[PDB]
Amino acid sequence: IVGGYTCGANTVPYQVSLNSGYHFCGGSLINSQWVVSAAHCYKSGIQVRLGEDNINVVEGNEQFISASKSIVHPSYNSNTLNNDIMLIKLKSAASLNSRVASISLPTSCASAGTQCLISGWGNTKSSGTSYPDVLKCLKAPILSDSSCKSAYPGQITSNMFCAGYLEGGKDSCQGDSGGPVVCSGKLQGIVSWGSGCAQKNKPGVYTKVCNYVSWIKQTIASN
Ligand SMILES: N=C(N)NCCCC(=O)O
Ligand SMILES: [Ca+2]
Repeated sequence: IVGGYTCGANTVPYQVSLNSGYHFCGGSLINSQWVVSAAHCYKSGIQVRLGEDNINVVEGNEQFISASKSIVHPSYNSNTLNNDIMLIKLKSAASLNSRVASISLPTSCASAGTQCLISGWGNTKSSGTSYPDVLKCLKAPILSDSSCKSAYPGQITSNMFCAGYLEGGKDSCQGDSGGPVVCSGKLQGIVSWGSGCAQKNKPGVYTKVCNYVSWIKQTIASN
């Protein structure tokens, strides 16, 4: 997260870190045994780390649970990043509490102008490189589909939206991949792609989660 702020320990209780020896992606806890992330975060040997603030220090609220299975969206295209969404099932149910909690799926899509909370452990620099240990947060509005399409000609599908600031300075970044965009208590987005971070006229692009709720629910019901 570039140009954001320190969230505060466990203030984003649905935020997960996906770990394969090291943090490599974010994710969102959606019930006691399932996490939503980006398909571009797919790999084998994932351990889901819940209740994290400082990802390099055991602080006392963590739950580490290995993934039993991952399900990349059936129509995920890694070249275009269309349908950039994946479900991860935990080997055991997380113990839900005030600091480890699921985030509600939307029943309605969000409109341009609505304010959202974007979070992660990604790069905090737009030019250089610095990775934070504690969770970073950014409040950002959803941008109009027309401004999103104008920013990235030929690249924005109906399964994507832009959020952030066309003036630059404030954005998600490398390592925030797969993490949440939460608006009015609903998971509306997944950190998907961009062109660098926090650059003028190049806001972050996010998977449009409301398009996938039916798939998420039916997948959970049979797995
Ligand atoms: N680039 C932005 N704005 N956000 C992060 C997307 C994932 C990435 O670039 O590695
Ligand atoms: Ca920790």
